Amino acid sequence: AASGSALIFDEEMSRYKLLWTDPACEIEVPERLTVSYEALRTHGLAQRCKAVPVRQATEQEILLAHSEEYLEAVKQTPGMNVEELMAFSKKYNDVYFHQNIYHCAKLAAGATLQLVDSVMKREVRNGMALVRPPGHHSQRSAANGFCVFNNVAFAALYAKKNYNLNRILIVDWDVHHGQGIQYCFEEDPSVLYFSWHRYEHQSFWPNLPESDYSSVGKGKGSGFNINLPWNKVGMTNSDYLAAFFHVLLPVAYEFDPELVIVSAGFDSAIGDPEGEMCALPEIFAHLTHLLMPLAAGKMCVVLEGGYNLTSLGQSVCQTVHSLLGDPTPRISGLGTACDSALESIQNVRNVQSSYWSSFKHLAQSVRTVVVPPPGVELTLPKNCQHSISESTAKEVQRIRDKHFHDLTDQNILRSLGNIISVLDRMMRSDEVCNGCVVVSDLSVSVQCALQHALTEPAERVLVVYVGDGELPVKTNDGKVFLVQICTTEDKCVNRLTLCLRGESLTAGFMQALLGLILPVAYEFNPALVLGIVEETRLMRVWGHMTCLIQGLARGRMLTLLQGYDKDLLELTVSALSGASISPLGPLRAPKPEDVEMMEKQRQRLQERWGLLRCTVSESW
Ligand SMILES: NCCCNCCCCCS
Ligand SMILES: [K+]
Ligand SMILES: [K+]
Ligand SMILES: [Zn+2]
Repeated sequence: AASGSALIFDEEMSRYKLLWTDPACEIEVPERLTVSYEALRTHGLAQRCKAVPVRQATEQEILLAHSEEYLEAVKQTPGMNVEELMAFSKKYNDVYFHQNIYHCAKLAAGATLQLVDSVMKREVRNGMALVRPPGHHSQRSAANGFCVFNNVAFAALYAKKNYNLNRILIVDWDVHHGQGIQYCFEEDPSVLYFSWHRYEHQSFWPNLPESDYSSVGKGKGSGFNINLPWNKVGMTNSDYLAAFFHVLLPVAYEFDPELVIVSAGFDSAIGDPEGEMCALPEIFAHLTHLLMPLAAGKMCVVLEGGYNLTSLGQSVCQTVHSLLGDPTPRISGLGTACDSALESIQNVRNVQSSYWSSFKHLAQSVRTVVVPPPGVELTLPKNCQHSISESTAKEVQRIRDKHFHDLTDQNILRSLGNIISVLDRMMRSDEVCNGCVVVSDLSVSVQCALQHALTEPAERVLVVYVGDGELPVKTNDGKVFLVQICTTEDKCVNRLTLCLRGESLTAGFMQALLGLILPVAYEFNPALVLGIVEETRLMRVWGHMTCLIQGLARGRMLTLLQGYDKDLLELTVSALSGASISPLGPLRAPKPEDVEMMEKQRQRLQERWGLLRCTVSESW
């Protein structure tokens, strides 16, 4: 039922600055906050979001994650002169205090809870809070690393207390380790913390052994703290995505969180003087989009770091773009992760394998267009449409006399005539985005759709098809890759066929969609995705599938549904229109026959498609 997307911001949080000379903190300036809002203003996104107002956080909300002794210590800072403030900040590591910092810290906190209420009250689908100071480094009784109060921690405790939540996912994609978040929920299994961060074998700030993949949680919460330590700088987009596909996304879907909260730090981006990574701002449109099908979209993004005033604004806009459902930009040049990345991904997978057994190994403004059958009318969301013109049918009959001399079924040449002009509408006219047509028979509809697609032009076409038997698709020339889910052996590299027989069919389809299907497709970088579903059901996953694949081809997907299914066609096109995606509940474990099936496919393909690799290669 939820609709919009909240943007909480207030220029008041830019009214505090570092005063004395301090090389540690000089990177943390008020312009971080104004540059990123005026960047949202320029690109026309800030205006597109419900502007929830900032509030102060009550002292009983602050005591949720801090001690009265440290609350009172901070509470006295507004009365101090700079002789007294630079003495109070020396008591902590890499943090500075201002006359207004306590006031703004309460705003940064309350602005987060404002966002939590907005999302959880179904008032908005998701949202982001542009706040200052950051949060993830502050602890129960200490300010640390530009942070005063742990904003993201408040949101989790707050949503737990005031909404009776059992499963919250915190994703900290800032490039520093949020130790205050890990400390807070260390023994807590209801808040699943994930943090990737620049480690350099403990050489980088905050220089903690708890930031390592060693630490997984104390007591009854063990397995709900996940640290991915980057041990070398210069991480590429492929490094960030392989981390999602192979540790974060598999854990998040079998965790099935009821609310996703993000520590959005953009010092993890290229050009940041502190992160020294190489991920482009576009990657955050995908890190955001890959997380949308969790918690039915209820996602609360909260700003942390990001210190290149140029590179900061660009990545903030890529994030809000995907929150509003705008098409995610294609990512080219993707490949295998770097060797150290594969090292730490392999290490963290192993330690956590005793808690998530999906990690075990054998010992060694119109968006969508629908075309239902004629005479069928249906109720559709506010970004959909229906059907042919003279110049379209001219080619449709041309195609007939050349390749289909013996086919006179007026139902099917309406199948093909629509297929052509929806593709003409998607690629050529650039008006509509996605599409779904219900076709009569496939051998003619699939062949017609694919061949007309390459001449749009479509440099590369990813084809996802569920059902048994081969199709009329030539997969040899390298301009088309085929994913098939059926009930068969495999030979060439540009294909991938899966057969899972079962009650865990929805659990295996996910562990194979994140483990295999997504990493291939992202490296493949198509211009168009072609979905095909034959009449031969089990649709708990199609919504998630049809949603996560739209990270490719800049969203442009066409679906061929054979045989009208009221509840199926309703499921596909709402995933295409961008609606919230229904959770699966917690994902159970797949069968050993099916995971042994999967690793046989990974090792068979990971040489051409390096994004499949989740362990570092054994040199010959
Ligand atoms: N060059 C000195 C930086 C000290 N480390 C501060 C950590 C700030 C991260 C907040 S996201
Ligand atoms: K982090
Ligand atoms: K935890
Ligand atoms: Zn940071």
